[PDB]
Amino acid sequence: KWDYDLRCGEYTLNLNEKTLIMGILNVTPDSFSDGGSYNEVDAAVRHAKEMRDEGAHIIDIGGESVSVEEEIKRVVPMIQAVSKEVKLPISIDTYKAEVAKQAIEAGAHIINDIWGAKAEPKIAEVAAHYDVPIILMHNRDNMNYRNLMADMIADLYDSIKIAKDAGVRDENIILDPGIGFAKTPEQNLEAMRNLEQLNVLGYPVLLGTSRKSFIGHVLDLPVEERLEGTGATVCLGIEKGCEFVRVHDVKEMSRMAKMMDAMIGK
Amino acid sequence: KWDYDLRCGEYTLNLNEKTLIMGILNVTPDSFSDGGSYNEVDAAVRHAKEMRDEGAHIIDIGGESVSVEEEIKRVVPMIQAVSKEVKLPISIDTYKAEVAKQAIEAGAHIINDIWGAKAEPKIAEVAAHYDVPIILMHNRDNMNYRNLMADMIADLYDSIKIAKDAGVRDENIILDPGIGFAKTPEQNLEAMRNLEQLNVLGYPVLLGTSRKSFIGHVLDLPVEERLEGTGATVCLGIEKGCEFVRVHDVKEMSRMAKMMDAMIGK
Ligand SMILES: Nc1nc2ncc(COP(=O)(O)OP(=O)(O)O)nc2c(=O)[nH]1
Ligand SMILES: Nc1nc2ncc(COP(=O)(O)OP(=O)(O)O)nc2c(=O)[nH]1
Repeated sequence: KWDYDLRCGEYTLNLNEKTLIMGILNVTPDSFSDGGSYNEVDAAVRHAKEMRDEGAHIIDIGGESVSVEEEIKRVVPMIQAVSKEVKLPISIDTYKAEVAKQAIEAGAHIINDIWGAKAEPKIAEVAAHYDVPIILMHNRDNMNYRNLMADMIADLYDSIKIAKDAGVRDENIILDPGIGFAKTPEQNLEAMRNLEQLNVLGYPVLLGTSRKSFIGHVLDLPVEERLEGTGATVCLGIEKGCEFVRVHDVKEMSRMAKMMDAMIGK
Repeated sequence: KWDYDLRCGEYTLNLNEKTLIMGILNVTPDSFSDGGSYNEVDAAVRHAKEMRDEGAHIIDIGGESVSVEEEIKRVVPMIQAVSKEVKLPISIDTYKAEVAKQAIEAGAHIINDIWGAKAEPKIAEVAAHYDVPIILMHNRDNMNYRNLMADMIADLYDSIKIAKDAGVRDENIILDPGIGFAKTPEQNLEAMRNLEQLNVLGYPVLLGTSRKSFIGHVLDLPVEERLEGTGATVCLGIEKGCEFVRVHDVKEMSRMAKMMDAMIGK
């Protein structure tokens, strides 16, 4: 079904054997430090290691959940430590070109842009240069949709044209519906319900619903009681053709993904 | 979508608002007793109560996991205690006509037959008389299929004709693919993968995959580590149109069902 693999420097991800699990890295920053200090980076490394043992195929690393020069000093040491100590592709969760650049020099393999190259188009130029996969997430500054899905796909196309114009190859493009961004709770559900529509664009899709507020809205449960809700969204995502899921609870979701895969015949 | 409700005596189950959760009752029998004793029945009642609090809509009660007169002395006291103390429809997990009869006299509302009225055709006569819903599960004494799904549906039809010939009304018929019965691990997965085919028969479908061995075969995990695997099967079942799921882990599955429902628009 996918006639290429996702090339990631020293690592290679097959898109046909299994749903790939992207594990969300904890990055609790030390008050009292610029970045680089031992407690932050060690806890970050130990967590990456956990997730690798629990079935993660990618470790996703952020610098904000804030000043570009600040964000780089936080995230660079983490990428360096994790990439040396954990044999797994790292994605860098940024929408900033300079952050993406340093993150890749530091060892990051994949760019993860929640603004789909619309916040900082040069990020696509960075991606094109280092020849790395980039995730283009659906996002916008408003919820004024005429037709949710039609508009998401349009909006996603606008991200693709920016990526391609800057030289990004189709094989390095991943799409993401951006669940939990620029969407009402009911719109998030509608997108989940129609996620298979994204497949017509011809690119691998990553789904990120982990613990997000729309699960809370449905279940009336707080962030730490959302594991069954998240699992449902992962399952439905995989039945609808997603190639990756981005999740906090790697052990649990790994298992649900693995059972879904066997059922749907991936 | 369903133009009737499932009538169950004093209780009424809507088939359109939500996936209905059937909770599997613990029925650890006392060595040293015929049935009726306080420790068995109390633990059974306390468990029914738990499941009711965790989101169950039906309590399913068995007498074997053994002598018909023996099976009745175990199960009758349980039905009597649970039905008085827990305001929920009870189904009786038996393929024996006499057991089904006493269970209903004792307070049971729904018959649950893992042999789909083929082991004891008179069970359909019982069902017809008390005018109660009966679950006809797919089952057979061999795994020699020509075409798994085609044959299951055929086999299910043979159960329906027996139910109808004995006077059972369409509205009281529920079907169940019998996952984990007369099926190799790979056949169980194939059935999951094609469960929506059962919908053409026009009856509500109950799915029972809880902790079953085919999840173990996929995940290489023992019975008590199968919650994420079960959840996956429930999710995929609900996406494929199931009206009920029969589960041990009522709290967790209730939540996954509830999130699936919101996503698929039930
Ligand atoms: N590609 C992609 N990246 C993302 N980054 C952040 C969040 C949400 O961030 P937040 O809820 O602040 O924390 P966490 O990163 O733990 O989800 N969601 C996505 C997503 O769905 N897709
Ligand atoms: N309608 C229906 N009834 C059933 N009864 C027993 C079991 C399997 O029984 P077992 O694994 O012995 O124990 P448990 O009853 O806890 O599943 N599965 C079904 C099922 O899938 N559907």
